[PDB]
Amino acid sequence: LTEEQRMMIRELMDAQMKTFDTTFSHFKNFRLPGVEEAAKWSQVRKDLCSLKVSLQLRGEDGSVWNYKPPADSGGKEIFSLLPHMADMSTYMFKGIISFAKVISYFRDLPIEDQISLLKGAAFELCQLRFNTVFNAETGTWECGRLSYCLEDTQLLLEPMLKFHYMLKKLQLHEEEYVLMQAISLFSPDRPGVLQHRVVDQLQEQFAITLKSYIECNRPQPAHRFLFLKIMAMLTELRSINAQHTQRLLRIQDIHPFATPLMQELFGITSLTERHKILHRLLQE
Amino acid sequence: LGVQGLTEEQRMMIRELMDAQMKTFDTTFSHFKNFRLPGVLEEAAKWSQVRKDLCSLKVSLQLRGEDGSVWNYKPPADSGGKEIFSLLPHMADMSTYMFKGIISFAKVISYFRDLPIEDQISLLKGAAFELCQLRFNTVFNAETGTWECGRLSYCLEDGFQQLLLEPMLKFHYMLKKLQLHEEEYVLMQAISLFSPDRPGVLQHRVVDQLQEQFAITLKSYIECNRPQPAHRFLFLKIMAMLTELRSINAQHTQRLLRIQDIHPFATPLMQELFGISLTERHKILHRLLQEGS
Ligand SMILES: C[C@H](Nc1cc(F)c(S(=O)(=O)Nc2cscn2)cc1Cl)c1cc(F)ccc1F
Ligand SMILES: C[C@H](Nc1cc(F)c(S(=O)(=O)Nc2cscn2)cc1Cl)c1cc(F)ccc1F
Repeated sequence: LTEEQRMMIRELMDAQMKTFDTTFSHFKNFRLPGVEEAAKWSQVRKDLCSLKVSLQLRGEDGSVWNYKPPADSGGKEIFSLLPHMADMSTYMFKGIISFAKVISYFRDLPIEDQISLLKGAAFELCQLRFNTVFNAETGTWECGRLSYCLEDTQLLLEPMLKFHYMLKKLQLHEEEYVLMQAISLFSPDRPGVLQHRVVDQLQEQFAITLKSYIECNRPQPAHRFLFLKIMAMLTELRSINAQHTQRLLRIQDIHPFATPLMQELFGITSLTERHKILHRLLQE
Repeated sequence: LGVQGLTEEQRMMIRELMDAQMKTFDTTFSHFKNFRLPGVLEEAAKWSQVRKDLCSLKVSLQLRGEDGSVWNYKPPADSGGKEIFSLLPHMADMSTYMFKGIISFAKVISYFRDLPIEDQISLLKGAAFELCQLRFNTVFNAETGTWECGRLSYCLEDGFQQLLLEPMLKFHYMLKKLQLHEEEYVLMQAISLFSPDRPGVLQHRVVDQLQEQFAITLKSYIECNRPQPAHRFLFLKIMAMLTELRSINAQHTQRLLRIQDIHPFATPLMQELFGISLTERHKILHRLLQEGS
């Protein structure tokens, strides 16, 4: 309700509008699939077997291209979709870097802390953004004309998939999603963060603003614990991020797939010296 | 009876055509590659006649990979624009691959090689489409309405009432219901190939003499391997199908020319085979006939 909190929300909403391509209209020129080490490979097959999707592409003319992924025989076939996913990820991360760049509170932080927080949060803000275009009924991320759909076997076992169903079930507003994004972004306990106390205070103010928004703009006591439900989802998302970073690195080690922007974000081969693309993107 | 009921020359004749079929028909489509696909993401009365045929023959396209995956292309509903032409480049590439197989098929048959070069062109110009349709029917699944071309599958769009009107589809459903042997398919290809009354045939009599012996051999073959009353009048049924196919060949050429006129899609070989000295204009055909094997 306070005017600072109103302008705080309006800044994030403005940011989200300027930087989230909801229709995926500008995502193009992306790749598609074609037409001791054993212990690493065993683990990498297990990693990919959880998060399998079919890919649907609706043409401007009314046509539909549908990709169904191969069953694991035990070879490079399991990596089929990695080049496409990397391009989609990279496209999404560029959106998140822009999102952070228009927040005044973020720009005021030293560039090393801006990098550290984006390293920490990029994945989480992608997943939060992907949740807004997720369809729980059909199990499908509707990315404009491009569309990722889960394969059968149940699915709820995989922490990342469980997260998407649970968050979507909360039926959050646009304002609540951007406030989740701000709380994730401004996390004081990410590695390499010098200004711990300032970021912690900013996080608190975003949390209070969300807590106050839910209190004021929703029925009570119906949504009595909704702020805490959101906080549980952020903690659970932070856990998934750690799990994800491990999985990606294991895969990368065997089968190099990551774009240069991803390599920097996940720590693949001074803080500004090691993250030159990210640094360049934050200056421009 | 078995093959003992055929003369030595007839056994030899069938043996040659079958050997030829085996050497020149890639039934799994392993060597068909580097083809176009539909891209990812008073005059007006002509457009009407083009649209009507292309509706009936509309197919979805499936692409299995050795890795295990499937790429599936469902084509667009008629919006009233260029979208109706999206599969033509592909279909033209598949056609050209099939035609190269038919040209190779003709080449290894002795009776064809001994003809003059101009007749070889004239007969292939006359029978290319026919022999392709005969080959396509051998991979046609009637239950699913799908031509199963190994890794490629072309599947008809959604049933039988609308589709059995269209002569080319009706042809495929009818010929499949006869349940022909390989030997009967290759002898149909011979009878179509050796047609004495194609345009530009100089050796009318020698081609006619050859045709008659292939028809005689087919009749004798049927009589030696078809004892049951399920296959009554099978020879005459087959010959009526070849007459029907030649009608569909005329109707097909006239579609192609109408489409090519408004939306150019044909490969240089298709231009030669459909006309878009005899040897000089038919440059690629002449080349392919000289290359042997
Ligand atoms: C919609 C969402 N897409 C998605 C999620 C990612 F984490 C990445 S990544 O961070 O770049 N890592 C990565 C790339 S190839 C293997 N790992 C990229 C994408 Cl496109 C998604 C979520 C899910 F639970 C199951 C399937 C999905 F497609
Ligand atoms: C399987 C077969 N495909 C096929 C048929 C053709 F006639 C030609 S063509 O002769 O080159 N001319 C042509 C090229 S683009 C339109 N016409 C090529 C192909 Cl690949 C088929 C048969 C059918 F009855 C209905 C649909 C079909 F796709």
